[PDB]
Amino acid sequence: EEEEDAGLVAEAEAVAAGWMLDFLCLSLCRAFRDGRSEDFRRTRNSAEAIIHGLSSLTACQLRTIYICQFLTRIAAGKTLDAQFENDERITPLESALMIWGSIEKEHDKLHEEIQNLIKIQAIAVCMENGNFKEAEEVFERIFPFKSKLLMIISQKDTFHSFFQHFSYNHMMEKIKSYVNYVLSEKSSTFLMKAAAKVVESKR
Amino acid sequence: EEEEDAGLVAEAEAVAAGWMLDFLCLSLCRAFRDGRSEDFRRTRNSAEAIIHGLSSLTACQLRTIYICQFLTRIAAGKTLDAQFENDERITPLESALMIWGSIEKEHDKLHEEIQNLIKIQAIAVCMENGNFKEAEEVFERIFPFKSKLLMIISQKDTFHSFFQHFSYNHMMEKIKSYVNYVLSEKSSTFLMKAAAKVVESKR
Ligand SMILES: O=S(=O)(O)c1ccc(OCc2ccccc2)c2ccccc12
Ligand SMILES: O=S(=O)(O)c1ccc(OCc2ccccc2)c2ccccc12
Ligand SMILES: [Ca+2]
Ligand SMILES: [Ca+2]
Ligand SMILES: [Ca+2]
Ligand SMILES: [Ca+2]
Repeated sequence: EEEEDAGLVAEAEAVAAGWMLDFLCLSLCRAFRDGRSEDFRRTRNSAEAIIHGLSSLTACQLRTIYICQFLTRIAAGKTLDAQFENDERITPLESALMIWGSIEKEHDKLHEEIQNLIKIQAIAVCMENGNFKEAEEVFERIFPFKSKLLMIISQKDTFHSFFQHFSYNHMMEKIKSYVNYVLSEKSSTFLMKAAAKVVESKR
Repeated sequence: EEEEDAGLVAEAEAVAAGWMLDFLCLSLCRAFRDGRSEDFRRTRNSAEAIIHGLSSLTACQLRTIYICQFLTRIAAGKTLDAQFENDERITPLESALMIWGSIEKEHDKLHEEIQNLIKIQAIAVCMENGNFKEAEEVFERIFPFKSKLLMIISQKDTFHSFFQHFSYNHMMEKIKSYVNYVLSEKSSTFLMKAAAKVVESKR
């Protein structure tokens, strides 16, 4: 009887952890979208700790976790001292690109635009730091679009017009648009819905 | 309108964080009680991260947080290399004793027994590590019961019978009994109740 009670408790804790993960992911996407970067930092710490206390994950929760990891690496995209992979040469934007091409999601025009913007910026942030050999290394791992980028790396022109047309802000805004579609999908999660009900009843 | 929507969202996130804090505290007390120390470690990481994302706390939630901090220091009671206070001389059991005498709770016989057991053990764990000068330092900060303890410190008798009568296990068991009263009080929290309902409907 006491083994079954402990079992019911563990099952209930697994249900609550799954709800908390969904809420933390929604909150992280919202923070990314609003540019509230301190909230994104704190919520990322919370989502990571919650995931370490989970054992089973549904496919939707794994997809959810991958999106949160992508956003974390995009936010750390200019932080070339961040190591997101066991391979220490993989820059944050290269790490986000690997997740982007691995999430089970539709490959619509927005998916491709974000992918191409991340590739250009993975190079541009190396040029911006003066790491011209590292931009060349990044380029060989990611790659007509290709020939212009290699030309820029060899010419060492960091503030090239191409990097302004396909800028970091353009990349962020397109990722924000995608995040808006994800934010609408599960603004319908249990914790968020129940919290919203409480708020609306106190008005 | 968009400022009010952001406001409603922040209020709802504050309601959800408050529910998650309550659930994590219940889960931490349960882990302490069952002696599932890896779960206690992981859940303590989760409760800390959640609290860093909260701004307002009700009195009941502060009391709740204090109990969780006490349990963490009791579990780290034999870890003399743990620093829980800005004063680096305060040992984990001395740190738990300060919280125990600071929680707004009834001072029943169990409260006093736990207090006296923590005081004896704050000394005993220094003797067990061979830190006889540090046991003397701990003794002066905490303190007929007093004269026996000072006699033991000066006699350097680490494996004294007094430390077996008022042992670490006796201290843990009495704290576990208290934790059982706390665990029954808010096994009634929102997240836990709703998770239990889902589990019972899938049986
Ligand atoms: O900062 S990172 O991108 O590196 C990051 C790491 C781990 C995380 O969760 C633990 C984990 C989930 C899945 C597989 C294995 C570990 C993250 C959850 C959300 C957001 C970011 C996360
Ligand atoms: O490991 S410790 O005991 O040091 C500890 C520290 C901080 C914590 O939360 C952050 C915090 C809450 C209240 C005031 C300021 C900070 C803890 C929450 C639960 C359990 C333990 C915690
Ligand atoms: Ca680097
Ligand atoms: Ca596929
Ligand atoms: Ca020490
Ligand atoms: Ca008082």
